[PDB]
Amino acid sequence: MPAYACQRPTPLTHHNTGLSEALEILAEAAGFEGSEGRLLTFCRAASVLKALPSPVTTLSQLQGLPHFGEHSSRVVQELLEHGVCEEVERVRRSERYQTMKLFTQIFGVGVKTADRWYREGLRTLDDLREQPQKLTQQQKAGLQHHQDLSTPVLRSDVDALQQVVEEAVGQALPGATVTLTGGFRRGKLQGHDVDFLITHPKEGQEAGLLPRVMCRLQDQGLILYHQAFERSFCIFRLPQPGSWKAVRVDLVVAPVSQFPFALLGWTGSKLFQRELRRFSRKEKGLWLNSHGLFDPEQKTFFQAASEEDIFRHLGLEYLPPEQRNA
DNA sequence: CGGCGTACG
DNA sequence: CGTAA
DNA sequence: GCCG
Ligand SMILES: [Cl-]
Ligand SMILES: [Cl-]
Ligand SMILES: [Cl-]
Ligand SMILES: [Mg+2]
Ligand SMILES: [Mn+2]
Ligand code: NA
Repeated sequence: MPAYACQRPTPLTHHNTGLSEALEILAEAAGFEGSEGRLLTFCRAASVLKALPSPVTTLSQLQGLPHFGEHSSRVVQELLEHGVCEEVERVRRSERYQTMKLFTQIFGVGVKTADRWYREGLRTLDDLREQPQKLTQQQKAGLQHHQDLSTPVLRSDVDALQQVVEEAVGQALPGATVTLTGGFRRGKLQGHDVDFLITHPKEGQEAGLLPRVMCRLQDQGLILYHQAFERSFCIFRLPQPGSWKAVRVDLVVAPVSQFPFALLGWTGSKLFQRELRRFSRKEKGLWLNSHGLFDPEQKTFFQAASEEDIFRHLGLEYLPPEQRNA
């Protein structure tokens, strides 16, 4: 078992679901306290279990696995022996965990804002609605639409949204393409938003595209919320039988020269990409982002025509999107 | 012990 | 500060 | 919290 998530296939469904979910609770709780190192270790330990070929049944099977030390092993031991880990259950029922989770789930609210509200004594969404002076326009939209945004986005919703986005993109710039990214490209059947990556086969023609796309979607009445730019974090109006629902949609534009890097980055998972960028820099001395891959010694950028190119330039076996579910 | 991804709005 | 994978 |  290699130490970095980008070195091993991680399927969407696996054989250690309960164990990984418990470790991810502790990772999430660490993030709510600003403990980014412990968040990473618990996320990585969870991801290792996702990559295993069969269930962990005995504590000895953790021997030699990367990112399992005293603490993560004790969590697993307790789950194996008792079906529950006292620390995990204590986190789950804690007022701090439940409120930070509730607040950070709001679009426009991060850990720092949620924590300040928590310290001020706020605990519920109606507490926030009662004092709208302390809310940004973004947070107001996130709170108004919070119920719909808490409802899973289905693969059926995705096809309908993609046709609508393609219509606007085609008028904004004939020839431009729309690619489904994020968790749905990794094979997820549900999500909390839909991610699209837009480009054009003629380098440079994509400049200034996203404002033109957004204006057209807005004129169709499809935009419930949005803020020169190349990423848009929108709330869309999605038809439903006899009604509609709000759905988060992310639109991103990249020039075709960068498209493989943007596709790789926006396909995720989030942990997979952090691990890939960490691997690139620490193991290969190369600097990776969603625009390119930089050699800081030669001061040169690697040209890539495909995701396969990028895995090759990093010395990694190719993983299709369905095996990037770290 | 230092390090822990790297961008854009 | 928020957002993104 | 764990790795190197
Ligand atoms: Cl930490
Ligand atoms: Cl409607
Ligand atoms: Cl980036
Ligand atoms: Mg997504
Ligand atoms: Mn998204
Ligand atoms: Na949030």
